[PDB]
Amino acid sequence: CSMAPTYERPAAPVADSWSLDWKSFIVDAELRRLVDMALDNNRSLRQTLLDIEAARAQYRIQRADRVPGLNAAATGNRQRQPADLSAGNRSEVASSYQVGLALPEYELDLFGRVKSLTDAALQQYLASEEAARAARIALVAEVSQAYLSYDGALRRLALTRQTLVSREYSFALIDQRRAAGAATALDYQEALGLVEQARAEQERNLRQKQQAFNALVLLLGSDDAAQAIPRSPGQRPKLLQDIAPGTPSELIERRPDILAAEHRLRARNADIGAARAAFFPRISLTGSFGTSSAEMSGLFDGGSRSWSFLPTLTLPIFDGGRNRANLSLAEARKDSAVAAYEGTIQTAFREVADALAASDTLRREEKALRALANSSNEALKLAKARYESGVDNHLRYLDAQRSSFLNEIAFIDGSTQRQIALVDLFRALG
Amino acid sequence: CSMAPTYERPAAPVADSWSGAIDTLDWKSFIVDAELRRLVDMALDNNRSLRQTLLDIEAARAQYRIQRADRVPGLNAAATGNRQRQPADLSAGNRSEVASSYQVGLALPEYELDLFGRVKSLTDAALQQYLASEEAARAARIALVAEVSQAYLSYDGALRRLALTRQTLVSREYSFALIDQRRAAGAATALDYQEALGLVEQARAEQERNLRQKQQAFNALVLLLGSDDAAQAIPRSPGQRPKLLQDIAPGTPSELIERRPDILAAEHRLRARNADIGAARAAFFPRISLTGSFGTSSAEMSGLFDGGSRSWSFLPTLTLPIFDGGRNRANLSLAEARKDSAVAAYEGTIQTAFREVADALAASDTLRREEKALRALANSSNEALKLAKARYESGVDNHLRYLDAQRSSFLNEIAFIDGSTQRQIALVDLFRALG
Amino acid sequence: CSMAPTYERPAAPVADSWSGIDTLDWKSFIVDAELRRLVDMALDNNRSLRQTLLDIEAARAQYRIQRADRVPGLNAAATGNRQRQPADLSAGNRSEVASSYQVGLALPEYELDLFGRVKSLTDAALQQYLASEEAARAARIALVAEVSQAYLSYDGALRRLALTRQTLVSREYSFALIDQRRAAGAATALDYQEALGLVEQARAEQERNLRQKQQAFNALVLLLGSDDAAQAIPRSPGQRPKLLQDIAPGTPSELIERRPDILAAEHRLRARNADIGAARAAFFPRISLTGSFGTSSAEMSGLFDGGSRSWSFLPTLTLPIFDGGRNRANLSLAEARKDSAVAAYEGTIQTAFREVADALAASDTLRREEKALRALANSSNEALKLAKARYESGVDNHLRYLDAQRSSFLNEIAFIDGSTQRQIALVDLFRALGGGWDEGRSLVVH
Repeated sequence: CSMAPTYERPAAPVADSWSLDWKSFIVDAELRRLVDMALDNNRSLRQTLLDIEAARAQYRIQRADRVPGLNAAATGNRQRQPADLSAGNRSEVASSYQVGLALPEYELDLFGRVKSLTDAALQQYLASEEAARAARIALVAEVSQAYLSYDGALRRLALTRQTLVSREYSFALIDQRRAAGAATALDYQEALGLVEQARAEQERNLRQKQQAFNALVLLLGSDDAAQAIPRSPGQRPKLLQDIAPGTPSELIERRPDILAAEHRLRARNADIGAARAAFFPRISLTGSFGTSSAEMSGLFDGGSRSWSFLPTLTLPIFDGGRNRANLSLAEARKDSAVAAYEGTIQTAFREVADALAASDTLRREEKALRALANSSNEALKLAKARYESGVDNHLRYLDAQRSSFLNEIAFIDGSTQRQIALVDLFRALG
Repeated sequence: CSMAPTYERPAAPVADSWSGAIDTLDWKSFIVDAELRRLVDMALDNNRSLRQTLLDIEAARAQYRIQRADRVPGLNAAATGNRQRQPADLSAGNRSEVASSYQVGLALPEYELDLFGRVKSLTDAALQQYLASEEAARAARIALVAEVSQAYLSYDGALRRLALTRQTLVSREYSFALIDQRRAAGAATALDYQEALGLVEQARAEQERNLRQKQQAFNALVLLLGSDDAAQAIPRSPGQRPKLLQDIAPGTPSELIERRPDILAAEHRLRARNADIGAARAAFFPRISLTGSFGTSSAEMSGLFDGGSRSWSFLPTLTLPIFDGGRNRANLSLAEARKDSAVAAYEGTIQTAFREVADALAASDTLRREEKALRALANSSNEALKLAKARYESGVDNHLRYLDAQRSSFLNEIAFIDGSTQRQIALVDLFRALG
Repeated sequence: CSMAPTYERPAAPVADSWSGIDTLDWKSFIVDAELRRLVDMALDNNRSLRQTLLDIEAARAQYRIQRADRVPGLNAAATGNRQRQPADLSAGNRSEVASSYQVGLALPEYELDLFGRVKSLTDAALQQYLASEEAARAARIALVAEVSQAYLSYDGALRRLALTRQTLVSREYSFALIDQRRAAGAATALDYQEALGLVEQARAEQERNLRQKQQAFNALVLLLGSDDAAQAIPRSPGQRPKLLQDIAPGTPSELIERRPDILAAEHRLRARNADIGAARAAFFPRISLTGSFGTSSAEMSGLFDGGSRSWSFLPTLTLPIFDGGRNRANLSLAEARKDSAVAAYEGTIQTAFREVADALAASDTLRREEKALRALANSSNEALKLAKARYESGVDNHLRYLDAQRSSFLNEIAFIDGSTQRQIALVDLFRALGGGWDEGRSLVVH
């Protein structure tokens, strides 16, 4: 028999609608190379891989209880008792030695208490493997995001460097106009403030670059992970621009997070089955089988055979209210596993909805960012010539140089924000 | 005879009052917005994080009942058989004897008589942990009331910014069409068209930003509500700005000590450790263990229920340790160290509550003044843009004044929404911090 | 005789250098006398530190508990047993009600660890408390750093406030000139609105700076964790730089030996190497012995009497031929757990490398960024004076003056932010490095 209830999956509390391989997804040959390195060597994932080895050993520990064992023991008992207590009526020293095999307390499994406990340890083992899958998904997504940011930094640094040489050469022209006398002093300072902006932004971009590089070196986790990353990155898109979201129902059966959570609920359901079997009578066997003697010299002799066999049944009648508390505790734990499962679904529903809302917005933004960057860069060139001729003051040209630079960086930003939100979608689906 | 120390509440390590510029009110009294109350009620009834915290109250009660069950004697029905081959030298018969012994009846598992208050201490400890969980749930409740209000205002802000960004986009494209017709004729220069073009392209990108924000804020607000019926519950119209009471009197910190759940839970977790000392104390003293059986027994099975076959056993056992390996002392050291850690915790949560209320107080009077400044700033920019258009229509001034005046009128109007939003979120933070 | 394998330090999983502290302690590192006083104050009365210190005294106790199991105990005891039995079961062949009593010293359940399982469990608990020490060293260094940062943020906010107020008063004077000119008809209504805008920007900025100051203050009060901490925080900026600007990082091989995080993990690893020795010891047989000494009698009166002296002595040996695969599974679990601790030890060093790396990169780039930001600041301030003269002549429209005022104020804030952020990066570097040699022995006070 087994008192564990029948497991029914709780109805997905999310709405029915929203408003596949990692190598297949990650097209870039080097990024995929990097993810393979990280997947092989990342130490946080390695801990989660050894978590499942522990969880397997716990099931193996519980499985051991279902089978009866066999132990070779030797037990001497020597004691001086009073005259008063013994049948002899004169105070005596009694000795008794035993050797041979013995059966440690073995539970007959009529109500499936141990069966149920062994089942729970399986479900947490399986929930550990689903957690290791979730971490694997999370690692690949984190390695990619860190490569996209590293790339995005290098695009900013390259832009800033071409912006710096432009403003440095453009400043040299304004300096010698004042040395002549033709240049305003305000114009000279406004051109200087431009050059320093570029130097300060280059420092910011060098920081972002190397902090992204270090984060990558960590996530790879090799001693040679600094060598493995290319200093000059391939500028082609690294991932599939479009992914179909699918039904939320498919997500529930697909995503490791969900599978880890349902398996926890199954373990908790098995736990109920153990609480129920405690109310029912426990039966157990103890056994000893070997050779008993009165002296050390009489144990390796003929006809010294001896055995003990002890079956015992026991049924709790009165507790302090313990078994019903154990039942109430296992049920509360189960109800939490259900709420956990429901909440884990609802979360995953929100994480993909966010990734879709982002991806829809970011495709539509990046077109506005490019066209503004082109509108700014042409307005820069018109305003350049308007100052350079001498029609308008330096301010318009100055303001256009700021706007050009801001808009061109803000594009590099929103392009990288589009590709990262794409991998966030691949993670959130699973 | 409970050996737990007499519990005195640790003195509060915070200021006797709050620095710079009624708190008996209900959260429904605090939240004037009837829509927001409906959303928060739905969150209260359906959220899963709160559900999980309420359910480990249920766990904590059961754990108390398992310790409370240890206090009272129990009774098992039992049936035990024993068979054994005893050899001649140990046996009374002087020949190899096989003896069986089947017995059946009621039995008493090892019962500890609580003279020294050991088990009562453990039971008081488990009770206190249950009362802590009760307060931990009252906290989780308040946390979620705040999180819903913060999420709903953040969402209300995101659509209110979207609403200005689209109206600005329309007037943006309309003013570009006028410069497009002027440039098509050949009067207006290539730059005045290009500057108006880029600026329309910029306002396109900002609308997308605000769209994503409201969608992400919608999603986060849906999860909080945690219901299948959630998307229907949320308004797409922005409610009237006074969604909560603007004026609250925080009172002293000493009033906060008795009100705020986090603290009261931490106090109960302290009381739990005072008890645990009483258990470690009592373990030094003797332990009186009682077992007993009662019913029938025999050598053969058929004569179990037989006349004059009554067989019982009554075993009291007393044990007191002279020496171990300093374990009982090591166990009292542990319990005293954990008591102290609970005092530090209790005090550490009060200090933390202090910071939180103090931040909320500072934020709320700075954002009041900042809001007035930002509203006045945006209005000067808005009228400065009116005057920059007059200068452009007259032709007396360049496009660049008219460009700066609409960038800065747009940024200042965005910043005012952010500033108005941030203030009322701080009133929620002040409600959250006071408990 | 402990059968656990010989402990060997895992080779460092990162390169031998950083692409381009022993002597330095926190009191040497922090130059400002006022900040030193703040750090001292938090170290005494910080409650999160206090908790991690009491976690050591708890871990010591649990080491003392496992030690206890290693030596034999002895205890006094009084055992009564009254029992009825029928004739068919009694050896006397009659309705017998026999009683017995015992009083005296009992030795319970002592285990001779010939194969050494209990010593290994004692080693595990020893290392756990040695990790608990290192853990609190980290938490203390982290406290130093956190108070330092919170003060540096506090300092910075007072500077932004000072500027904002200076800026603000200039804007109030400038506007009063234009309010008069627009009253006279000498300035345009658009110039008057722009000037009013400038005033409000700085007014709103004042309020932002005040919150920033007060929240950083409230954080400091918390970290100090004292009733009288608020009085101990300086109300005015520290005149000069408050830390040493140039810290030499040393190798990563040195960081392994110094940094608390790494050593905490190392002790935990060594604790799991012991738990393997305990699982290996489970395969060999368990020798348990029990004994008694005292007086026993049939009736309660006869207890303490001549010829009542009774003793008990029973040693058991227990070897399992079959388990259920449990002793194998325990060993597999002990190997798994040890392997996770080794990976944790590696991951800690790797994570320390990233934090150090990020911190030097931050320090060096912010050095140069600050110089550039200083150069940009006073460029925009000189151009402010020129644009002011150019506007006041009537030569230019207001926009050039207005834009210079905006740019100067925004660049001067940006310098304060950048400068304070460099100092916060110097603190982040100190933490990531993890202090000099054996920075703290506040931990071992018992």
